[PDB]
Amino acid sequence: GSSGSSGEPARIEEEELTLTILRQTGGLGISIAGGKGSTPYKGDDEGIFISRVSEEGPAARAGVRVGDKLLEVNGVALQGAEHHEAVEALRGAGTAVQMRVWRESGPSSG
Repeated sequence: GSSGSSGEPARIEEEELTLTILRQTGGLGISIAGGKGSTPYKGDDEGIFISRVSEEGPAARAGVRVGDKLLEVNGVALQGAEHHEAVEALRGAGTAVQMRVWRESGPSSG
């Protein structure tokens, strides 16, 4: 038959993703947690991660998932940004709101 020959060890690590949310009123329907200064959401990571995802909201539609490490928002860099910074960013967005989250291709643990 055949034997183990191939190899090529591939590295695994969350990837960058971009989602588009719609704003027809007020703001979106998600929750953020972390931000420099306050406690992190995931381990020792001073990043802005999703704390909640309104089941029946605009985000849910976009395809946002709790735990997603926000990287950008409407172009704004939410990299290790303070709560305010993040919050503000969110506030700063029109109808269509683009949010760049970080996640690994597929479900992780659960």
